Amino acid sequence: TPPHTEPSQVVLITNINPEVPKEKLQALLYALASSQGDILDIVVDLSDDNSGKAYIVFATQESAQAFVEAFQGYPFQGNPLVITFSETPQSQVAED
Repeated sequence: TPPHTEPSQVVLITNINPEVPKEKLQALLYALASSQGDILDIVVDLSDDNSGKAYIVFATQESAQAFVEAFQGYPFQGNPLVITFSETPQSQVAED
């Protein structure tokens, strides 16, 4: 029963241990990502101390949802791994 809530070629991940640098962390996010769908660009926050999050951009919602559901409940970098979609607006260009 696919609800279909707008397109999303990007996914937002959280609850990630900032103990690991984006250099290594990102490298891992890509390995797993590729295992499911193709990656167009993997973004990562500044590895805060209370935030610790990132965003993995895939080819399309098809691949994203595949990886999100494929790892929706899998122990990564510890155990508590959360994976969800995100928003991809385009008004910044519409206005000008």
